[PDB]
Amino acid sequence: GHKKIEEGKLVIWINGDKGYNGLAEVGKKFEKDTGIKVTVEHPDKLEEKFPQVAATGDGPDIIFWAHDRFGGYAQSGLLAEITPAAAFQDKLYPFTWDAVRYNGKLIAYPIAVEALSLIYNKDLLPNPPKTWEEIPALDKELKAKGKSALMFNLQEPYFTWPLIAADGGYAFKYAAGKYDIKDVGVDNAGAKAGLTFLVDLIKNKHMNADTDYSIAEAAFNKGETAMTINGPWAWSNIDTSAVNYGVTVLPTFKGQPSKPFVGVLSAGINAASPNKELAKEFLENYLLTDEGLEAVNKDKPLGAVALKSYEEELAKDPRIAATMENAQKGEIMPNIPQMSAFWYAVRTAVINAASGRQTVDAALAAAQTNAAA
Ligand SMILES: OC[C@H]1O[C@H](O[C@H]2[C@H](O)[C@@H](O)[C@@H](O)O[C@@H]2CO)[C@H](O)[C@@H](O)[C@@H]1O
Ligand SMILES: [Cu+2]
Repeated sequence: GHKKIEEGKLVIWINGDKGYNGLAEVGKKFEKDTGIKVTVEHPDKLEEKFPQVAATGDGPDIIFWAHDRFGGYAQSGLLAEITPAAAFQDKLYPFTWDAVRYNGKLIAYPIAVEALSLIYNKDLLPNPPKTWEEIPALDKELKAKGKSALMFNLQEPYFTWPLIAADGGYAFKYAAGKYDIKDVGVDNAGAKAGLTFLVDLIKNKHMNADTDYSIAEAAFNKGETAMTINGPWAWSNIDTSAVNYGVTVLPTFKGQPSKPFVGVLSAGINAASPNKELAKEFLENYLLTDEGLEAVNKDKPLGAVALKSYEEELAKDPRIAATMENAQKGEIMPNIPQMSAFWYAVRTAVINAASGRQTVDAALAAAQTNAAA
């Protein structure tokens, strides 16, 4: 890594929860056809490392993340403008392009639409609950049989946001077709109700504040818990397990739907890459094809891909129908540079409230001020 970005090869960064072995296979096909070697890496804290190394002219040729970080990368000067032809643009849904547009420029290729769904064990729970409010009662009932109702990652605000946003929580107000960076909705009554409900689930021992991705995945996949909250990428490991699972609508809170933040998995080209044409060729002609997306989706499901041709095939899968039904109830993440600060603030708020180190009201009051920074 001592020679900066090397000309005549492609280095790709993608998060470890994604289908990197699939993407590697698309890499191999590219190498066979072009002679250009493609390396797929999955470094820890990818989304934090990229801006550090990209600024010095290092790091990958291509970076994969949800669109929410890309505005920051672009504002920081780390992303090449992408120049897809109208012919190519027509192959992907316009709303996916909308997610990767910053100051009227396209700054990434959209790949797939992700939203959290309720995942339930059909053998333990033939009828999943429609409301958050009925989960304590269900937990009391399952705890008698040595089970629990619900376990999900409490360490990442992505997973708790849906409950927080349900009764009127929001990140940045979309007003007059723009995001108001002065109008943050993390310390409003809805957000407070939402987080208070979550902290109560913990106080009444229906959930544990320390529960992370691994613990929740293990618990559900061993059939110790009736329900989890997760994204398409998680289905592969549940398939391999004994569990007969359904993916369905998230529970309502105070009779309003859970509002998951919708992410578009996106591929940006490092502004310092000397391999931009090769990156464009790889993403347009190899990855964003039925065969390309199929290779990745076979490893770990992408959700609802941006490519119309392949989306029409996958749309018939009720898991993806449920993904899109959840997506339609939530709102697409902003890509504005402030999202990084917002996420850091909400992360701290939820951990501090869940651990009991701070009150919900104080935790969220602090987050609100910190988000505008
Ligand atoms: O939790 C804050 C985190 O939320 C999102 O990250 C998700 C990501 O979108 C999913 O595709 C998957 O990788 O899991 C992540 C949750 O750990 C935001 O995109 C990210 O910026 C933010 O830090
Ligand atoms: Cu080196």
